[PDB]
Amino acid sequence: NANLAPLPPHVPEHLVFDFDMYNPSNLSAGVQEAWAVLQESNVPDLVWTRCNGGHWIATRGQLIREAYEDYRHFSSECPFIPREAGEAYDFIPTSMDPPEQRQFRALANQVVGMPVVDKLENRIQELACSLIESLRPQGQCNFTEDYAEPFPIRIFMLLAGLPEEDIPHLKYLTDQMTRPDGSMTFAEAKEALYDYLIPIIEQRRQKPGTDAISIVANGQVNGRPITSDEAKRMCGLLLVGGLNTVVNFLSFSMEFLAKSPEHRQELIERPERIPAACEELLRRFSLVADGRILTSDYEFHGVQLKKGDQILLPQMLSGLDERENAAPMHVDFSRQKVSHTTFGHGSHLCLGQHLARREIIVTLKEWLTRIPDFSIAPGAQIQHKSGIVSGVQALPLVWDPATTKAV
Ligand code: HEM
Ligand SMILES: CC1(C)[C@@H]2CC[C@@]1(C)C(=O)C2
Ligand SMILES: [K+]
Ligand SMILES: [K+]
Repeated sequence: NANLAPLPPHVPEHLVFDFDMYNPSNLSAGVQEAWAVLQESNVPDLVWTRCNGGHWIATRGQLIREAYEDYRHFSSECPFIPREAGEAYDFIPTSMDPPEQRQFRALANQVVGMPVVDKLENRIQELACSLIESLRPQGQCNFTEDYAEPFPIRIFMLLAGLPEEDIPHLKYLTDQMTRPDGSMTFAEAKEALYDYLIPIIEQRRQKPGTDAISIVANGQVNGRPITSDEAKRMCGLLLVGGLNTVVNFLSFSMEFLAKSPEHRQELIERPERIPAACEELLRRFSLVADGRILTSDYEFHGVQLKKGDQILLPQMLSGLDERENAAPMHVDFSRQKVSHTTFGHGSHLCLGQHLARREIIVTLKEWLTRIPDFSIAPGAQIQHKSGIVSGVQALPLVWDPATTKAV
């Protein structure tokens, strides 16, 4: 096939597995299911795909975790596939490895961490309730556009102090960086995101507000003032994380709940399990997959990796690995040890995970409280899209208003 890059001389031909992270062959079975083909009986722990320019792929949690811990060998400098995207990628602190990464990560943690999450509580609460109540009597909705997107995105735009009317443009840009439809390269999308931020950053460095952008823009990096460029590279990252992650995860979770009344009933009858349900769904419907670049030749698990080689370390796969969780594809809200790397692993552990869990848990209880019974619109063939961050194309839900209830 013309879509396969010539196998480099150092890569064993028996380790070739032409997986396409942007269009996996088994996609129709579900995106997680599609990626899980990498964990079928005769697939090695580490394979090489000739797709998207050619790159390694760690298929088991053990290797994924090990690689994310070894930043000296596996650098975040070029974290995205294809290589061109990885090279243009300069977001802070994600494109940096410790020790340099730390001073910036600390600043980022200050704008989206637990303390700020605690502060957004009521607003997150209020927004969830207002959106769901308005949908309730209608007995129908396009979940992705009617909740998954507006709920977490409006919260983020609130935190960032940006007008909601800017969401369409920003959402399109961040979409192109994770699930490219082809109308824009990662570099072009990045250039546009930065173009958007530049004047906003300059404005808030002059007239500081209390929003996340102002805090970053006027912040300090281990004692010294952050620069305009640094603030741009950090804010750009925050925007990408805030407009694509929780948005897509909510859809995977709700699609599942819509197709399984028994689980819904479990959460209805016993709402104290929602948090545990949240973690299990985070494991089962994990959706992120970025990676690293080899800093030098290095033998990893019996495989000769060469400097410059890119290796995809799918955060999504660790928790689906049967060597981490028995019956991985089964959703068990009572699962004893929910093992996963959904929020990453190592020095780059998701800073917005606390905000994400809050948004997910609030969604689960507030939705189930008002719309206990709902299903996927009859005949609907739900479609997933694969990428750095996988998602659900559309999720038409239906329900009988009579079975609902105001709160
Ligand atoms: C379902 C929700 C989310 C998932 C699954 C998720 C997942 C991840 C993953 C896997 C990484 C590590 C990437 C790497 O190691 O290269 C990461 C990093 C990060 N996430 Fe999230 N994330 C979520 C929500 C959020 C939200 C809402 C924000 C808020 C803006 C956010 C902010 C960040 C930041 C700033 C980093 C970079 C930290 C660093 O590089 O040191 N995330 N996230
Ligand atoms: C892989 C990610 C989820 C993480 C936050 C946004 C994202 C797409 C990045 O570029 C780093
Ligand atoms: K070879
Ligand atoms: K780079």
